[PDB]
Amino acid sequence: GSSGSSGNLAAKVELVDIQREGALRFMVADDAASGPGGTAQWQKCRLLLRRAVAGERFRLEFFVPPKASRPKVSIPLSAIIEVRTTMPLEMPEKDNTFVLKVENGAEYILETIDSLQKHSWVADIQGCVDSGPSSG
Repeated sequence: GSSGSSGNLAAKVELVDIQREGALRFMVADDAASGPGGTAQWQKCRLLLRRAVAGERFRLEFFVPPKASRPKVSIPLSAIIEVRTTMPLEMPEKDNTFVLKVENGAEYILETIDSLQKHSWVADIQGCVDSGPSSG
Protein backbone atom coordinates (compact mmCIF):
# COMPACT_ATOMS: atom_id res chain seq x y z
CA GLY A 1 0.00 0.00 0.00
CA SER A 2 1.49 3.28 -1.19
CA SER A 3 0.93 6.33 -3.39
CA GLY A 4 3.21 8.75 -5.20
CA SER A 5 5.73 6.72 -7.19
CA SER A 6 8.46 9.26 -6.44
CA GLY A 7 11.26 7.03 -5.19
CA ASN A 8 13.97 7.14 -2.54
CA LEU A 9 16.17 10.20 -3.07
CA ALA A 10 18.50 10.63 -0.10
CA ALA A 11 21.73 12.61 -0.41
CA LYS A 12 24.07 13.57 2.43
CA VAL A 13 25.23 16.52 0.33
CA GLU A 14 27.19 18.92 2.53
CA LEU A 15 26.40 22.01 0.47
CA VAL A 16 23.95 24.92 0.59
CA ASP A 17 20.49 24.81 -0.99
CA ILE A 18 20.88 28.23 -2.60
CA GLN A 19 22.94 27.74 -5.76
CA ARG A 20 23.57 31.44 -6.33
CA GLU A 21 22.10 34.82 -5.38
CA GLY A 22 22.82 38.36 -6.54
CA ALA A 23 21.34 41.76 -7.38
CA LEU A 24 21.25 42.50 -11.11
CA ARG A 25 19.04 44.20 -13.70
CA PHE A 26 16.44 42.32 -15.74
CA MET A 27 14.21 43.08 -18.72
CA VAL A 28 11.65 41.32 -20.92
CA ALA A 29 11.79 41.48 -24.72
CA ASP A 30 8.49 43.10 -25.70
CA ASP A 31 6.89 46.16 -27.28
CA ALA A 32 7.04 48.07 -23.99
CA ALA A 33 5.35 50.90 -25.88
CA SER A 34 3.74 52.07 -22.64
CA GLY A 35 4.64 55.68 -23.37
CA PRO A 36 7.28 57.82 -25.12
CA GLY A 37 10.23 55.67 -24.09
CA GLY A 38 13.81 56.52 -23.23
CA THR A 39 15.22 55.39 -19.89
CA ALA A 40 17.05 52.06 -20.08
CA GLN A 41 14.32 49.42 -19.78
CA TRP A 42 16.79 47.82 -17.38
CA GLN A 43 14.95 47.25 -14.10
CA LYS A 44 16.43 46.74 -10.64
CA CYS A 45 15.84 43.24 -9.26
CA ARG A 46 17.42 40.51 -7.15
CA LEU A 47 18.13 37.06 -8.61
CA LEU A 48 17.79 34.25 -6.07
CA LEU A 49 18.48 30.66 -7.15
CA ARG A 50 17.18 28.15 -4.61
CA ARG A 51 15.88 24.58 -4.79
CA ALA A 52 12.11 24.13 -4.72
CA VAL A 53 10.03 21.71 -2.63
CA ALA A 54 7.04 19.48 -3.34
CA GLY A 55 8.42 18.13 -6.60
CA GLU A 56 9.84 21.13 -8.43
CA ARG A 57 13.64 20.95 -8.43
CA PHE A 58 14.42 24.67 -8.54
CA ARG A 59 12.72 28.04 -9.03
CA LEU A 60 13.98 31.44 -10.19
CA GLU A 61 12.80 34.55 -8.35
CA PHE A 62 13.02 38.11 -9.66
CA PHE A 63 12.45 40.42 -6.69
CA VAL A 64 11.40 43.69 -8.31
CA PRO A 65 12.26 45.79 -6.65
CA PRO A 66 15.03 43.71 -5.02
CA LYS A 67 13.87 45.15 -1.70
CA ALA A 68 10.36 43.73 -1.96
CA SER A 69 9.27 41.08 0.54
CA ARG A 70 8.03 38.85 -2.28
CA PRO A 71 9.21 38.18 -5.86
CA LYS A 72 7.52 40.08 -8.68
CA VAL A 73 8.30 37.69 -11.54
CA SER A 74 8.80 34.40 -9.69
CA ILE A 75 9.29 31.84 -12.45
CA PRO A 76 9.84 28.09 -11.87
CA LEU A 77 13.00 26.39 -13.11
CA SER A 78 10.69 24.08 -15.05
CA ALA A 79 9.49 26.94 -17.25
CA ILE A 80 12.99 27.45 -18.64
CA ILE A 81 13.38 25.45 -21.86
CA GLU A 82 16.42 27.17 -23.37
CA VAL A 83 18.91 29.82 -22.26
CA ARG A 84 20.34 31.88 -25.12
CA THR A 85 23.60 33.70 -24.38
CA THR A 86 23.51 35.65 -27.65
CA MET A 87 22.52 39.26 -28.33
CA PRO A 88 20.44 41.08 -30.98
CA LEU A 89 21.66 43.71 -33.44
CA GLU A 90 20.62 46.65 -31.26
CA MET A 91 22.68 45.24 -28.39
CA PRO A 92 26.45 45.80 -28.09
CA GLU A 93 26.68 42.16 -27.03
CA LYS A 94 27.46 42.86 -23.37
CA ASP A 95 29.87 40.38 -21.79
CA ASN A 96 27.61 40.25 -18.74
CA THR A 97 24.18 39.47 -20.19
CA PHE A 98 22.04 36.43 -21.02
CA VAL A 99 18.54 35.58 -22.24
CA LEU A 100 16.10 33.25 -20.48
CA LYS A 101 13.56 31.45 -22.67
CA VAL A 102 10.68 29.96 -20.68
CA GLU A 103 7.90 27.59 -21.72
CA ASN A 104 5.58 30.58 -22.04
CA GLY A 105 7.51 32.04 -24.96
CA ALA A 106 9.11 34.78 -22.87
CA GLU A 107 12.70 36.03 -22.89
CA TYR A 108 14.25 37.70 -19.84
CA ILE A 109 17.42 39.66 -20.56
CA LEU A 110 19.52 39.92 -17.40
CA GLU A 111 22.77 41.78 -16.72
CA THR A 112 25.25 40.76 -14.03
CA ILE A 113 28.33 42.55 -12.70
CA ASP A 114 30.83 41.24 -15.25
CA SER A 115 31.33 38.35 -17.67
CA LEU A 116 32.43 36.49 -14.53
CA GLN A 117 29.06 36.67 -12.77
CA LYS A 118 26.96 36.29 -15.92
CA HIS A 119 28.54 33.03 -17.07
CA SER A 120 28.31 31.57 -13.57
CA TRP A 121 24.56 32.19 -13.41
CA VAL A 122 24.00 30.47 -16.75
CA ALA A 123 25.63 27.48 -15.06
CA ASP A 124 23.52 27.60 -11.90
CA ILE A 125 20.36 27.58 -14.03
CA GLN A 126 21.40 25.17 -16.77
CA GLY A 127 22.90 22.91 -14.12
CA CYS A 128 19.46 22.61 -12.54
CA VAL A 129 17.14 22.57 -15.55
CA ASP A 130 19.19 19.71 -16.98
CA SER A 131 20.02 17.94 -13.72
CA GLY A 132 16.31 17.52 -13.11
CA PRO A 133 15.01 13.97 -13.68
CA SER A 134 13.25 12.89 -16.88
CA SER A 135 9.92 12.06 -15.23
CA GLY A 136 8.40 13.40 -12.03
